Amino acid sequence: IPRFGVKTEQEDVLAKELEDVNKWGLHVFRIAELSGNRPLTVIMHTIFQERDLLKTFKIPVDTLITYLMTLEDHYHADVAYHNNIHAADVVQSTHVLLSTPALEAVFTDLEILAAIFASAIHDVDHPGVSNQFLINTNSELALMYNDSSVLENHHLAVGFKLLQEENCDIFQNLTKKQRQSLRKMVIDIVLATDMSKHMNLLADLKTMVETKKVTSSGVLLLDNYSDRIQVLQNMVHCADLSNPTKPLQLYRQWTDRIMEEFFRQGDRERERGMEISPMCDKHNASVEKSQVGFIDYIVHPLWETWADLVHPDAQDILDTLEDNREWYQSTIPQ
Ligand SMILES: COc1ccc(C2(c3ccc(OC)cc3)c3cc(O)ccc3-c3ccc(C=O)c(C#Cc4ccc(O)cc4)c32)cc1
Ligand SMILES: [Mg+2]
Ligand SMILES: [Zn+2]
Repeated sequence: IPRFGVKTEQEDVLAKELEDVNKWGLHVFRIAELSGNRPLTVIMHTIFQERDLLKTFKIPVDTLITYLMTLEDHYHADVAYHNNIHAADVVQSTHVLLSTPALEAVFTDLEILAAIFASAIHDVDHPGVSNQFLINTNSELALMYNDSSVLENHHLAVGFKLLQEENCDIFQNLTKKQRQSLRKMVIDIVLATDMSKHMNLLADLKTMVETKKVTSSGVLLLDNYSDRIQVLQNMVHCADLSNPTKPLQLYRQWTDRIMEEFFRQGDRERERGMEISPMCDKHNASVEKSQVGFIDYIVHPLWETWADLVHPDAQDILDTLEDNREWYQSTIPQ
């Protein structure tokens, strides 16, 4: 892209938008257009520089870029929601959640690295259909993974596998112990993004909130791996379920996209003679009521608990969610 050092018309604008990377409600769709459909690459790269991770872990810049481009390529450009823009968004959302005052200096550089990396790979090579669809159609993926966290195991396998491609091992200068530790954390995190685990994960988070302990500066105290990994699992899970907490213009576009992917699964189901899964029937749809339902029973309970953990750091995020819930409610057709 560059031309004799000084920046292009677009590059300048992209660079301007990337100044918002520490903010909730980054214009992630603008960044995707401006970057030539490379939101994951430029946002990861920007975040790594901001956190000084290339120096801390001796990551060569060219290896980082080469890996990010290869990883981004393996998200499907023809899947409406579970694509590279989603991955970029979850990465950036996790990045902001990591900077919350209630967790200052709680996580090591390595844990910070695991959470961002996990976020980047968390839906890679998603085919645009659910675990239950993959199980019900007796797919190769479901067969490989024995019906258990089918997609999530696959996102991990592809994520780690791509590190072994030419000039792609972004972790080449980590010690053996660091590589082990990072690999384990990443697996624990991504496996917890499986939506069938939400209830168990939320219930454990609640327990932690009720028995919450903080240090002599309001900062959250975490004694052991169990508690540390649990917070990172919920953090990334929250980032994954962050669309309803973003400014409405971002939220609506996320909803438009997920409904398209869902409807596309339902058509495929209908062509095979199967029952149409919840949310996937374009002839029996209720988009607004469904978003209200998803917020009340799933997203709000999660983010409310997260907000308690980090109180009051996440109040604005919770207020936007509530406002967006009010708005969708108000639209429900009579
Ligand atoms: C095609 O695959 C799908 C589609 C939808 C869902 C749902 C859902 C409900 C609860 C969940 O637990 C936290 C997760 C998903 C679901 C199940 C159900 O029995 C009734 C309503 C909804 C419902 C309503 C709105 C929504 C979203 O607005 C969802 C969902 C979802 C979803 C799935 C995967 C992702 O990576 C991100 C988001 C779901 C699940 C799988
Ligand atoms: Mg997923
Ligand atoms: Zn996701």
